[PDB]
Amino acid sequence: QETVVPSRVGDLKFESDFPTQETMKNMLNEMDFQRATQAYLWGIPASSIMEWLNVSRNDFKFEEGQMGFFNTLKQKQGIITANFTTPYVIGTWNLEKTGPLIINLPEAKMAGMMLDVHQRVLSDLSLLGPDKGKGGKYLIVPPGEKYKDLNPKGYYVIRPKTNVVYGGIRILEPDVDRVVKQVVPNITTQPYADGKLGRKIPVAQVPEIDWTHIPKDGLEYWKTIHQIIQENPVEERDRFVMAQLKFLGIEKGKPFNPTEEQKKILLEASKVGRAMAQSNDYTKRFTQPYWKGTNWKDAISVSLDQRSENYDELDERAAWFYEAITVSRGMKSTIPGFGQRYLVTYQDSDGNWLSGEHTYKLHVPANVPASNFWSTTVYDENNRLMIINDAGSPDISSRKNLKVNSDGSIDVYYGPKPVKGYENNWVQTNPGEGWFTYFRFYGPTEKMFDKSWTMGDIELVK
Amino acid sequence: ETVVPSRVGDLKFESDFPTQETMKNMLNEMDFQRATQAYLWGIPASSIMEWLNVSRNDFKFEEGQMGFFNTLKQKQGIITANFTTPYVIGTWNLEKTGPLIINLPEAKMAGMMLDVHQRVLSDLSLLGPDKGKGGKYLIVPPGEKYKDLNPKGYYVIRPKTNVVYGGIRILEPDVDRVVKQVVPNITTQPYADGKLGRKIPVAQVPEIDWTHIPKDGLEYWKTIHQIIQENPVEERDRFVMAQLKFLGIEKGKPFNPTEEQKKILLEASKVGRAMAQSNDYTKRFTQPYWKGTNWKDAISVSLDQRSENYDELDERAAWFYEAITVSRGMKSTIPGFGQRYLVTYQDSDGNWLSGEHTYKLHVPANVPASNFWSTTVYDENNRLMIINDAGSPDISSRKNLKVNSDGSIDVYYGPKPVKGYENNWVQTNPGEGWFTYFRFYGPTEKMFDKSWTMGDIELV
Ligand SMILES: [Mg+2]
Ligand SMILES: [Mg+2]
Ligand SMILES: [Mg+2]
Ligand SMILES: [Mg+2]
Repeated sequence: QETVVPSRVGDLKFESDFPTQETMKNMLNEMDFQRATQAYLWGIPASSIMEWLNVSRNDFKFEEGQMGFFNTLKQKQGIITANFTTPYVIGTWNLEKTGPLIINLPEAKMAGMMLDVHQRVLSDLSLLGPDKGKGGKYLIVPPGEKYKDLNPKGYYVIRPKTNVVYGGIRILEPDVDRVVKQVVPNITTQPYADGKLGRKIPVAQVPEIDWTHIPKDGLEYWKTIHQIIQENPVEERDRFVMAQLKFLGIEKGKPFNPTEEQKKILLEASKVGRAMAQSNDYTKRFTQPYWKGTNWKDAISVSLDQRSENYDELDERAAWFYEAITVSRGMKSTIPGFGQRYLVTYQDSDGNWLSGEHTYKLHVPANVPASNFWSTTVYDENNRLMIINDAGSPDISSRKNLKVNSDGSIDVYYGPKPVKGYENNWVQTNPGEGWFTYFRFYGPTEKMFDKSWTMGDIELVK
Repeated sequence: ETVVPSRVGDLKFESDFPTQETMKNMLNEMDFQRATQAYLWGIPASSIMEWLNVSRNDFKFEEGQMGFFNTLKQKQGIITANFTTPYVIGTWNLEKTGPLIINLPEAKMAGMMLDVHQRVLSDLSLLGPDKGKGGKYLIVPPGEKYKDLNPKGYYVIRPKTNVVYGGIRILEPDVDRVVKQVVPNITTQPYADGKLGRKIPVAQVPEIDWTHIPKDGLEYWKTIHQIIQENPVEERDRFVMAQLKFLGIEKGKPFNPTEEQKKILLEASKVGRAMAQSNDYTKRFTQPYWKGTNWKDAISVSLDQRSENYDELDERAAWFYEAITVSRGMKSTIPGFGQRYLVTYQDSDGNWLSGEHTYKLHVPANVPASNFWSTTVYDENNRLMIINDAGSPDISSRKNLKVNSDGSIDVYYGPKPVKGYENNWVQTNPGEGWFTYFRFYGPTEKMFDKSWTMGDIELV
């Protein structure tokens, strides 16, 4: 006898209890689809790091294991939600190709970290790191069992659980030009084999070309997921995800040459997945508003090792790493005057999404709870990069700008430019909505304690 | 506003930002997809947890007590069970019993030690460490408290979860005699820091209707939640836990779903089951055992569910959706030892086996089995031994069959018996789909090398 069962995915048809042939084909297509779609979210963090490594080796063409200097707007433009204040020193490499690598870090006041491909923190660097700003030598060891017994004396031995690692550093001193010329030249990476040191690799300077490490879309996304899997070992927590991608044509040790049917499912997974990433990130259902009555929320909810008590933070890391890159102890600092804190808002005081054609205003109260500096940077929602405007000015930082008499500071966001507020203006873009992070570099007590707070952005012109 | 159509509905955006409605729909579809995939993930553990719930609340045996299953009524509730070898099975939660010893006598048995997800911890008896000579197995809880417990004289088993399973089968043809000798000498016994508790004898299964098969709708989710509570969280399952969180399922918290969560879970159970059937019956991860036939070796999963670069999520869900337990021995390549299982759900025409029709299976002479062979009919819906008016769900070589001149045997399946073949007949129910397992107890080299082969089930 036949029987039909309606469902969210369509009518399920059975013949003599067994599913019909067509229903099985459909279900296996639905299963592969759902699996690919959820894998999309699972892959957000690694996609970012992998795509950065591709740019480094293929576009910038830096030596495998070589660091890069990012400072100018054109250099930083490709970095997801980067700031346009602190000089960056960044590098990504595959430990399997480089072998044990050393990171000779100079004595200076920097903020940084060591990350694995999925962006878990292996160690902070400089001030809030083992060296405490005094400098030191960090040996990064490949997860290969070969190097299991590698523990050389005189180094901060770091052992990532994957091959594709990442290192990032920031110059915190306001005398940018002076410090870079004093610290960067001394920052270097260096091979280490058996018991002999190799040639030191200097920090190269990033070229002036169009680029970005943001996760790609369509099938490009899967090709890179496939790449992530090929360059790294398979970790226990990811064994089921691997099982779920198998029939989509993605497997470790096998080329990615998907069939048409696999492509069709994958294209859909990328589309629906992207929408879900947006949804999970802007909703941020696992956290709450930093300040009641506002849409401001601490942007970083993920743990350093991505471990909660009974689960690994798939959603928390999916949200934060969808719009940003890296995390560290400092980035979640509760130490007065050290590290940084990040608050984000995607809407105005009416809960409406911020769009580049309207005029907005953010009232920054006096005595901002920050020791080094504070800033507001605008990013485009679509790419989550510093919005490219006519002015060539992505943000506003504690610098040369109009300051109210009560010591408050008003920031304006709009297409054109408010009169008298030319120093405190942010040029948006017609119907190209955006958002922004309010950076706290060297956050004090009143920011942690919620003694000092701000309101959401208010709409001005229609 | 922009709109992008998709396989899950039209996606709407306001200035690039997803609309409020779209975000809600995405989170909803996200939870649905996750719960649907978790359903498949939990197939194995569900079968065992449900059995332990029956042992505790329906049979009401002690936590840690074994059960004797032998009559059709006793085994009826066991997923794809045989009606040939007496069973001695039990399931318990180590955290509740504490270290538990399995006092195994000397005998020709086939059994295993499984964890909640049905990974093999060890084989028992003949193909096990005691080699049929008998012995004592000490199953230790995963807690860090007993992390050093390693007393001499026992076979120390270290499960990774709390809910474990123990199964044994009497292989001897003299069932009435061997049962009386062996089962009375089988017991489980608590071990607490050196001292032994009282021995727990095997209890006969009460005459009542039961089944450990996974439940449907929200009943399945309540049990998945229970599995979570009763066992620690393992690394490989950390993301499944993350995905279940917003559906109202977390360890350490009660299961009290919101109206919205229940709607998602019900659909997930419905779509998850259909996917379970599809994954199982299609078996795209394997192929026919004998070329040109629908027969396939029913077991593809590895003892520890570990393949080279992934854990066998699909192979696990396929075989455990239609069966229970695994061991080195149901995958034996050792001649005359262990068992092997072949399955078919379709006739030679590729059509689903349905009870309203009459079929015939031609079993060649010299079946490659040193102990016995059989064909058991199971219903597709519950995957339990077929319930017919005849009270006979199978045909085994132990029975009184009408052998052929050349020694071959003709088995018939139908709602009505075939002229002079009642002894080689298994009654089926019209309109009800069925499938069958062909068991090889004591498989010979002719089975492994494919030298001996059998055709598909013919219609009419
Ligand atoms: Mg930054
Ligand atoms: Mg930092
Ligand atoms: Mg059996
Ligand atoms: Mg066995």
